[PDB]
Order: sequence, then structure tokens, then C-alpha cells
Amino acid sequence: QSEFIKDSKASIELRNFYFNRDFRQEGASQSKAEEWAQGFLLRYESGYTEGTIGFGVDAIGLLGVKLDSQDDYGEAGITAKLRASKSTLKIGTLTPKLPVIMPNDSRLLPQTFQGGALNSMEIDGLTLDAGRLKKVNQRDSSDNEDMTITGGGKRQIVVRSGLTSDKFDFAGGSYKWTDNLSTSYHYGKLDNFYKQHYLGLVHTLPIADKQSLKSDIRWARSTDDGSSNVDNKALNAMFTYSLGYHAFGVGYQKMSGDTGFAYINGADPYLVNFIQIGDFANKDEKSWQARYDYNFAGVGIPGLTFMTRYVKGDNIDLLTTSGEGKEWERDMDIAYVFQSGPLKNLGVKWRNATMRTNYTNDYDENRLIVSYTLPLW
Repeated sequence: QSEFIKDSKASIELRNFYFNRDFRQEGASQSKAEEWAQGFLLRYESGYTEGTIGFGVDAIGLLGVKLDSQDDYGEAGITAKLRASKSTLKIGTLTPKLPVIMPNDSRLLPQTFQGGALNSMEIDGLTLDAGRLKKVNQRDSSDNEDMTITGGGKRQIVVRSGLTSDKFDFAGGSYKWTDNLSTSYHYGKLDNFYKQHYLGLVHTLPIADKQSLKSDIRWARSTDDGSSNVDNKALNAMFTYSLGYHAFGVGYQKMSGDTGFAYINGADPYLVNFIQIGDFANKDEKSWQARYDYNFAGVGIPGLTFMTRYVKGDNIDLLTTSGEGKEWERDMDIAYVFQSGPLKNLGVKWRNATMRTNYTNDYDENRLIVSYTLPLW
């Protein structure tokens, strides 16, 4: 009980989420949206009881309330935790972080899942996972529901009418060959929707200090599971050369097969050119990204960061008409974290995006996220 209490943590987060969206047609505004919401996030994580098999429990209290634009939404979640040696089993509310499932947390409240998961690190450098998710609790929702696949746009994903799934199975692993090179292999199956094999290779190469080249290479094969037409290969890689407080990144992404990339509806796709508005994951879509980061600590104003990126996509199959679909997006992020004063740790982040296409709706979008986390101890 010494670790249980001592490793235990609790916190309350205040979270303010604002966004506006302007649909552009010609050089004019066709329509606008605005959402404003306040969040209260209560988190608790126990440590583990002593012994061969340790037990712990996590609890989550998420409350969202629309400020303007059911008014109240959110969820309460409990998770039982078991740990033997270096293997941990979790049952209940899960938020896995894997190439085959990246839960959304870009709005007010996180997307969460119900199920059971196993993470294992018994062997030096080897990390294994496996699990089953049964239900998803979307970010704007109040309870748990069957999962579906991300559809729409020109993804050209087609599914049996009314189809839903209460089984997403996953298993995988990753191995650190050196402290600079790891590879990963991950499997995910959304029952009746798709099967997916994800391969990864991450290489960080220090030229000197402080200079580094990170190579992030990825490849996923997705295939149908009886009741969809899913058929996709996704090659996507990012190269990020870091020097001092600058980082310059280049990304490449290519869809092929009869549909775009397959991923749980509501989640984020693990793709290098997935950005603020577009995922550039339509049928046949190829896209290139250029990204620049600067961290103002490099001078005066620690806690202030800048980021901008540009992504250009083409070769999109328009599906019902001939011709090449093209789209492009530019993002600009500015983020500040108070380093001192009574406001310390208060976080504020502005995310700005422009999306333009030659075939569908264009819009601009601004997000302001204000965040403050207070430990209860």
C-alpha cells in the first residue's frame, strides 16, 4: 500500500474550447459555424498494491458544456489495472496509442473506448500489446456505442447498410534494435469492416549536437472483413531534420488500392500527412508535406512555440466523374505555456487552417484551446 498511495495521482483540468469555421465558395463566405464549450476533467490514477500481482484502479470524470453556437455531455469511466512483473492488463475505459488506433483528443473531451488491453515489456527492448475494444465513447457524446469506419469524402469506402461493430481486436509489438532504431508490426481488425497490418521503422540519426535527422517510415495494408470493400495500401514517411530550436520536416504519403486508408470512425488516422482539416487519405491520393517548427526558448520567451505546415494532395479518384481531384491545406499553430506567476502552467493554443480543393467544399477554421491542469496532490 506504500506504492499504491505514493504513486497515486489526481487532477482536475479546466478546458476551454473555441472554434469557428468559414465555408468558402468563390472568394466569398457561403456559411459559418462557431462552437464554444467549457470542459471539466477529473482524473485519478492509483498506484499498484504490493505483491506478485498488483491491483490498481483509474477513474475518469469528464463533463462538457456547450457555451453557445444536449448542452451537457461527457462520461465517467473506471479502469481496473493488473500488473505482474512488467506486464499490465487493463479492463474498462481504455485510451490506447497505437499505429492501428489513435484515439481523438483534439476537441474538448477525449474519445475513449471500453474493452481490455495488455501491454508487456518482459524482454529488454521488446514491447508487446494485445486487446479488444467493444465500444467507443466519442468526444461529443455521453455514452458508449458500437464502432464504425471513417467514411465519406472520396475515400470510396463502401459498407453494408446499417453495419456496425462491437469487436476491434489488436495485437502488435515493437523492438528497439539500438537506442536509435526501432521497428514495429501491428495488427488491427474491426470485425466485419477491415483487417490492417501496419509496419513501422523509426530511425533517429544524430549528426552532432544539437543536430538530428529522424526518419519515420510507415506502411499499412488494409483489407476487407466480409461486409465492406476496404482495399488499401498506405505508404507514408516523414523526415525531420532538427537543428537547435528549428525543425524542418518533409512528408510523403500515397494511397493505392480501391479505397483510401481504413480507421475507426472518430479516431485519428496514424498518417504523416493527416493534419488540421484534411487527412489526405482519399482513393489514390498522393500528398507532400513541408513543415517548419520553431521553439522561442532558443531566444526570449520559453514556452512559446510556432509551427506551420503545408500539404499538397493530388491524383484523387473522383469516383463518379473523370478528372483528377486535388486539394491543399496550410496550417499555422501558435502555442504558449505560462512559465511563472500565478498563471503558471496555463496553456493556450491557437490552431489556424485553410483547406482548398478543386472538387468539394472549401473552408477556413480557427481553434482556440485554453487549458489549465491542477493536481489535487
